[PDB]
Amino acid sequence: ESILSRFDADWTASDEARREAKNDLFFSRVSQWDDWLSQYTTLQYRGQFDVVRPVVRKLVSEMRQNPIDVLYRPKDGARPDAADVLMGMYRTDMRHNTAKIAVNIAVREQIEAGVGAWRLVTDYEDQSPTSNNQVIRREPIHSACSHVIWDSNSKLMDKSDARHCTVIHSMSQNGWEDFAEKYDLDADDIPSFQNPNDWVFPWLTQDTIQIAEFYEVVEKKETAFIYQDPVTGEPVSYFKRDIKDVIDDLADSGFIKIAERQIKRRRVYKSIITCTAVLKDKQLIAGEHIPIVPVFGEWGFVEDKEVYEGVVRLTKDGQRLRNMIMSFNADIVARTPKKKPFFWPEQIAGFEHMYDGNDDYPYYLLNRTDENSGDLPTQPLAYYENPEVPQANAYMLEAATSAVKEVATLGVDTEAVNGGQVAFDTVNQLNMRADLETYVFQDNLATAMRRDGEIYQSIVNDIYDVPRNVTITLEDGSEKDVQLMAEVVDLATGEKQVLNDIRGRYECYTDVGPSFQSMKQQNRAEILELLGKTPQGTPEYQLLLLQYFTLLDGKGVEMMRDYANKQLIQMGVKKPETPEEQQWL
Amino acid sequence: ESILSRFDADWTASDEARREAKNDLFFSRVSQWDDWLSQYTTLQYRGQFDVVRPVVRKLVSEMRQNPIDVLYRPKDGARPDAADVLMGMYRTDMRHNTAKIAVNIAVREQIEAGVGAWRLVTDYEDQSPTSNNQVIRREPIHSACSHVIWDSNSKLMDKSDARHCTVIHSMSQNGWEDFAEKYDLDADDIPSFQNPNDWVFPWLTQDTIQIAEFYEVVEKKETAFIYQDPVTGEPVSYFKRDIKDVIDDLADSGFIKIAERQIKRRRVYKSIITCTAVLKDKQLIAGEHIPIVPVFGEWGFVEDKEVYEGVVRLTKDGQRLRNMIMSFNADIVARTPKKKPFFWPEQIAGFEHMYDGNDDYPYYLLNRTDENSGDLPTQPLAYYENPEVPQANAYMLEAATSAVKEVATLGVDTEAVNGGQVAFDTVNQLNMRADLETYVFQDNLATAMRRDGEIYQSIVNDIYDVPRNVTITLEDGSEKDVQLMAEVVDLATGEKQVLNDIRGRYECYTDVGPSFQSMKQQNRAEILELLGKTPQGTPEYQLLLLQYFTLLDGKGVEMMRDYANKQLIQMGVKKPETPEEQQWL
Repeated sequence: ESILSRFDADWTASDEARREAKNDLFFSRVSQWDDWLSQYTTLQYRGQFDVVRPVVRKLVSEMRQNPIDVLYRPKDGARPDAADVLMGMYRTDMRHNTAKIAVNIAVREQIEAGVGAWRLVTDYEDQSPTSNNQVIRREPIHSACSHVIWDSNSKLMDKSDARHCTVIHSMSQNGWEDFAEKYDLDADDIPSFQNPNDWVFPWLTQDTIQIAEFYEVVEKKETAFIYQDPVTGEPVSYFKRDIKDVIDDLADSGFIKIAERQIKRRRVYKSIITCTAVLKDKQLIAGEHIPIVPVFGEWGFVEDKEVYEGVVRLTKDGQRLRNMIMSFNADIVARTPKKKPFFWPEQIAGFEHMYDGNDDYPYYLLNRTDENSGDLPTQPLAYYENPEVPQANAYMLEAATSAVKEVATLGVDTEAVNGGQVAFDTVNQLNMRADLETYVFQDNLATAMRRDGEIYQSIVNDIYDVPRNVTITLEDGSEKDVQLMAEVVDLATGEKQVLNDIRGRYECYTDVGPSFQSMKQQNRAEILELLGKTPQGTPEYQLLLLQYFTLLDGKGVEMMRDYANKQLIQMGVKKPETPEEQQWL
Repeated sequence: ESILSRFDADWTASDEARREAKNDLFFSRVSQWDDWLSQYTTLQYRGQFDVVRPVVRKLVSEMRQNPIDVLYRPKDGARPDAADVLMGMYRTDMRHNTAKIAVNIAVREQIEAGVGAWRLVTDYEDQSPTSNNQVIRREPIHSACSHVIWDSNSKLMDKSDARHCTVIHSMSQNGWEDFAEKYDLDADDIPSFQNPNDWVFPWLTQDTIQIAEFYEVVEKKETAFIYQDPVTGEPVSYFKRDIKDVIDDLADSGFIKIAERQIKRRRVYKSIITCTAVLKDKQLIAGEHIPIVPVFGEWGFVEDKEVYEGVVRLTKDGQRLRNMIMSFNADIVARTPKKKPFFWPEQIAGFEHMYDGNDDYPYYLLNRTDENSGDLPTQPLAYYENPEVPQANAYMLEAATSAVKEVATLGVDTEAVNGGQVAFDTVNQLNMRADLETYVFQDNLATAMRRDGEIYQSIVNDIYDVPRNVTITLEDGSEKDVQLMAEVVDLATGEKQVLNDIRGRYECYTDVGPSFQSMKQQNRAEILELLGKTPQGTPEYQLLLLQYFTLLDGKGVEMMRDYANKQLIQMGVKKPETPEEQQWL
């Protein structure tokens, strides 16, 4: 069934769906509103309970340190001379960026429930083409992952992995009426599902017009240097091994290629997991590049239904001990006192004057000639009831509240001293490394100064073979001024998309780890905490006046370059960026 | 049972593991969700009661204190100038933080679950089979949990024994195919292992077809070069060692070989464990090569079934009576019979509209008489509504709260030094010491800078044989372009793979160590407490400029990268290279 496949492949947990996420879904429920499900006659005035919130309100507020500022530390093994563009990465493309808060939108729902990922609009945009200018983006939305069921891998993904599998949302709107610029043929497809509801409740939208987007699903690509069985053409290979150690060169006894193998494999059938209809051909961006990534979740499991591990569910029924004040004064208070002083109001039923409190004072109802017993009293004194034995209820609430002040203890310090980093920071630190992509493996976009010259001038290079003599002008500069004398040699460096095998392009990436950043991030921050760091003395009178800035270099900070231009050469300077001048007089 | 052989080792107890399996899943389940164990008479609303959590917050604590970075200082066996050649390995080493974070749940395995599983790449280099020269680091995996039990030895983790005993992957679905890299066709192996048949029959999930990966039985290997002169002349040597002094000179007796042994592996054609099928052959080179090394916990051994690190405290009675203080507390609230004063409050016969939620007030008809009797007054209200009050339980849970204060005492610490050190430290760091792994080399064939001049066996030593005069370099020159003009230079020693018998010709082994190594501590103390170690002086005007600099490469230090080694004038010796820079200084 290769053609109709990928239906029911989600079959893992759905047989018990009568129960399903009922136990696991309450994080979006218990967050507010109401408690009872099982029992009967939980009624009257309810919905005040809540009050569990603040425990996690400390866990949301760490966002201040979430940035962890670090920018593209180069290496010395790549070419730093190509760094001219690097200094503008955060600048010349995306500069004012709101999405830094969009990380946090995921940060809360994280501890609230699983954290997903959502749709993208291509960052390759607009008009008036320009220089290199690449950085990618993703903006997390709120939830709509609720009944989404995934079985694929769901641990951690650094590299290629599964491409893209399943995206489903129930009763969103978004890009529906925005179809204008994509395809626009019919779009009446709209699969049928059982929409989440329990019993009668029809409050939601019963319109469907659903949308789902898939690419390539749970299969990968492998090549790995194929050489095989050299007789009679070898139909249907369907084989490979690795085992690198054996051979030297088999050319006389075997295969020769002198190239890489060929392309346009009809790509393995997929069908978008549907039994009805489809078209779905050649939706493709550049190469196989697809810069959209799903986000993980923190769930342990043994049985095929992954059970949460959570905080607020600890004390749920444990602190129903609070509702026992609600089970008395709000419920069984119906025992209401109805206090009657009973001694000599004859029979209790008089005219309405009694409880209306009119200005006529005398309350006398009483006259006595009573039943015949004689020489004996009767004592009504006790009357009705009381509040309930106020002892045994004391420690219950105290234990609940104690377990609550436990969750306020996390990485507790006096202050500072290698501060409060915790598990949730280590796991939540970078979606920048889920956004790690800047052509990091898939290389496409490049500077190409003016369209990289489009490599049409090569032949001209050979005009200079003229036999006569080799020499050039007199002393180097005279009128110099504008840049001139471009001759050099055959092609200097490479401009392409990833250039496949040869890697000189991998350098600048994140230092994540301790807060230490290699060059002088804290340089003058020494003074805020304690004192007594930076040495000083005469031999440092060279660069301590200059290079002691923590501010990097601005255009008014260019004074860094005034004293090192010329005179101090005998000490070696740094020989800074500026190519042209190297002279003063 | 035909030639089943070693299988009796790994079958062990598939069924009768009831006792040691049941608790084995117990300590994991009793944390988060429910405990239903032994006693009879279950009741209604249950499963929300945990109170095993706080101590685990005691257990996570400070665990991350152990980066212990180390750089550049192994045991020096050769010239340090390799900084420009091989050390690019170490210079791309820094790329990897990556899946370290994944240990968050992997170290959570220490207190409950079994052997922490760590499996690195299946074969050589995986993707990008080109110049790479990179390092060893880790990407943990989830599953060894419920059914894993190892019964053979149960002593030492470094395993001076057969190395890895057993590999078990079970109760997973997505984990069918890690094997798609090579042949990939379905429905071959289908091994059948024990199943979680628990007690009740239905088992809504039928999943079967467990898989396990494994190789050798009674593996016998070493190099085996020996001396013998029994002059009994038989094959199948059956003597493995030199019992007396031999190697020195046997010449007069005989035994002139100048060769090692030529080994095609003998072993046995039944490899590892066979129920029905068989797997693979034609692989090995040169022994060792098990780069996947799962991470282990701490176990001392007493007798037979061993209890490793105890989890938490007293839990069994204290917390199950926290659940048995729930025996009757709110359960007697339903046993409150709207306790009514008696002697004609009794309303049974009447108009019930008093109970409608609005009051509508008193019951006015009371009158009495009997035959000739005599009677006495009664006390209507007096009874026992007073319960059994947790007077004792208050200081039972508060004194037990002082016990939880006692488990809050670990590794007494204030600030700065004097941390929380315990044995768990040294066991996990013990797991990280054996993790050197591939830092140096992994022995198959060439990973090499330059080997004897491009595989050519002839001319690299042939340059100095030119007739007439062979003289040192002379005669002026202006611009030398690339240096290393060759006259008397030659090659010697050896360039090959595996190094044969000799080890220890190279610099690198594990350089990590105690709490104090880091980047540079030795010259940096200071910010810990109370400033500097060094005075100032007139002859001292050199003054530590070779020392006080702190960390690796930094932007402020650029004077050191070159000119601080360039200036020594009258002496002129700093870690000398001097191919180029200075002439007449």
